[PDB]
Amino acid sequence: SSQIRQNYSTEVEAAVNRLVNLYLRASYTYLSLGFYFDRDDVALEGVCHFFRELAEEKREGAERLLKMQNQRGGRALFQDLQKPSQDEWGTTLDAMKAAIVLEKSLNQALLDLHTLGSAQADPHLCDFLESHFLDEEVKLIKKMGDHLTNIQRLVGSQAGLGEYLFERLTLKHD
Amino acid sequence: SSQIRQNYSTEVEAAVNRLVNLYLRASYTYLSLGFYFDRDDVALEGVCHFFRELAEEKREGAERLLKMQNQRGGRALFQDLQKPSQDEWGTTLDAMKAAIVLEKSLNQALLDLHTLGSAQADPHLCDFLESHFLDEEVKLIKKMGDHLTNIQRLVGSQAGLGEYLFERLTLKHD
Amino acid sequence: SSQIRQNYSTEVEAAVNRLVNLYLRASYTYLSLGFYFDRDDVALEGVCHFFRELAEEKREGAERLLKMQNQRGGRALFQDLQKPSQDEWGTTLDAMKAAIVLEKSLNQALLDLHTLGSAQADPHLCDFLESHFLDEEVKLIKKMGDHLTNIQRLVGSQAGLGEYLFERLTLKHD
Amino acid sequence: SSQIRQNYSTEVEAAVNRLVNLYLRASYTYLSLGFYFDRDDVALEGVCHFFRELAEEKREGAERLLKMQNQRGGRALFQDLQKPSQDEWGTTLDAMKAAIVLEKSLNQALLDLHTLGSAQADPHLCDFLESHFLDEEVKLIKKMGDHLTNIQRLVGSQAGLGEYLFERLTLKHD
Ligand SMILES: [Cl-]
Ligand SMILES: [Cl-]
Ligand SMILES: [Cl-]
Ligand SMILES: [Cl-]
Ligand code: NA
Ligand code: NA
Ligand code: NA
Ligand code: NA
Repeated sequence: SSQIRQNYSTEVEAAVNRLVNLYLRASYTYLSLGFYFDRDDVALEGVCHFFRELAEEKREGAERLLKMQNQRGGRALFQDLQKPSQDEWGTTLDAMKAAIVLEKSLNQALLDLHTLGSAQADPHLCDFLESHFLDEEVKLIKKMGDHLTNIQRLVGSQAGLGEYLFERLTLKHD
Repeated sequence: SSQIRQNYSTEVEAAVNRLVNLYLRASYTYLSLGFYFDRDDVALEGVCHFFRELAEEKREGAERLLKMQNQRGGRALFQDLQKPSQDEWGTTLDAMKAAIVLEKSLNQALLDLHTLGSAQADPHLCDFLESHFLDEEVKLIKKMGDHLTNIQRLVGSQAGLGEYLFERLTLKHD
Repeated sequence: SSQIRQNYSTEVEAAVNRLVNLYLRASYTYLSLGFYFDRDDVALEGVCHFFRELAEEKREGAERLLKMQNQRGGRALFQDLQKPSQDEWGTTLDAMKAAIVLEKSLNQALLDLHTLGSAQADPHLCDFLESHFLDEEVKLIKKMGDHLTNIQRLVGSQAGLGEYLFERLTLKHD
Repeated sequence: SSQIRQNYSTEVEAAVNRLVNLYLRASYTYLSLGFYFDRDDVALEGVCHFFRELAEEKREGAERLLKMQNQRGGRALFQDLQKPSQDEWGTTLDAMKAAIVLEKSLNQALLDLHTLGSAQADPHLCDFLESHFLDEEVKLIKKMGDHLTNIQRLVGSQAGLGEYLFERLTLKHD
């Protein structure tokens, strides 16, 4: 059982398990986005790489949460991972909009857990989120917003040209 | 407008713009202090360098605030920068006293913004200040207090000798 | 007071202080331009970097003037720094037009100070401006004019595409 | 005679020869100052080195003038070098005062030659002085003024202590 647990509420323990589920769901969503942009009839390598890198990032955030759960003496509990919301993700613009929606949902879940931690007087939890999650999320949302603006600027009357150019000249590819 | 802004109050946005103004005013004050100590009739190179380095530090703090404003989806708004409070800054002791007064005013503005952020349940803001500003300010005020004590010890009956020695043996020069 | 001052008119001393104010105002204008292009709803990194680099250049020109003021035995006097003329800067084309207007105003202030120096038979002042300011300004205005022409060529019927391409393929970014 | 001389007035030629004499006189004055501070009953090594370095600098300025005279097709004419104004130079403060008097006299001779060159429409002469002499002189006078202020600050009630400290902690020695 637990010889180490101290100042770690059941409420936080459960909310940490839920947040793990959210991050793993987000990782799965990004795996799907990545492989969609690798289709031969989509073929935007930079976009594929962007989302594959995010899949890895979100899995790593879940892993950090799970490590912390054990450091505090809580017990990891895993639930089913729901499949992503779509099977096909449309244009790069559609995809980047869906991504920022997903990130704002994760960000709100971080803020909600921070609020709970604050209410439970759990400063280690609050510090953990501040130190490893909140700014990383703000930076990522800023990046996505920058991308959305550039994608939107490029639609013009020539959407295919713009989608190609964005992939070639903004996103990282081989 | 804003596709990214989340949990970022208008109150904090405005107070961040005011704090930018305060840091840029402080930078300007230190530019003036630096060039005063470079006058041929003042000629304390170490003192000049101390204050020139602080001008740069304060500008860099303003720049970090402005970067954060954009990361959060707020809008930078610039106001006039008032000129420094003095044209001539007296002795090294007078200057270092004015500097610690200025730093305590910046520190209180940091604390006030932290309080606002706390009241607005904005943990990213609170973390940002804690991580990049509050300890830097405490360390700087401690340094200035150490300097004031050594300057004061050196006045004795021989103020010019003491002011020379402090500049030569404590402050960094070529 | 002054044990060093020689052949340095009160008229030049005052005009040097005014020119410092102009360069610091220009630096502030460029800080504002830079952060505007870093907004998530503007998001032109190359444009942001261009103007941030100019902010630094103009501050450095002010610092050189202030160093010279002290070398000559004049007294630096600082005035309020008025806020930039706009809070939002429009398109890259609008911004680059505003920049060349600002540079031509600085250039005329340089020429005016040169004329004063000439009239005061102050060859050190005249040399100083020729050696550190006049050609730097001519080169910068030429660069801006080259940029304006390329920006203008790119508007065509597809303004967003052109603004993206200019930022990606002419301006320096990561 | 002269196959090369072009746009080089007899007035400038003669004034260049006079300026050579002035620089060589100044060099001789600094040789005397240097050896005075090397006396066993004066013994301020840093002060000795300061003035010995200036002797070399002034000789080098004379040599540059003589090189230029020949480049223009004028004829070097040498006159007697009057001995320095004093045999003993008093305190470091007395010496540094005499040095700034001497430098302001050289500086005025530079400005006077510039005026003549301007009146003779001799832009190569004017450029030569601006490029190799006027700023070097301004920088040197600023340095001397900085030194005088520090020396003066150190007199206090304890002149010998202050003169030692200045030599040890400001001036370059082994
Ligand atoms: Cl489902
Ligand atoms: Cl004011
Ligand atoms: Cl204004
Ligand atoms: Cl004689
Ligand atoms: Na909270
Ligand atoms: Na607080
Ligand atoms: Na002119
Ligand atoms: Na002249």
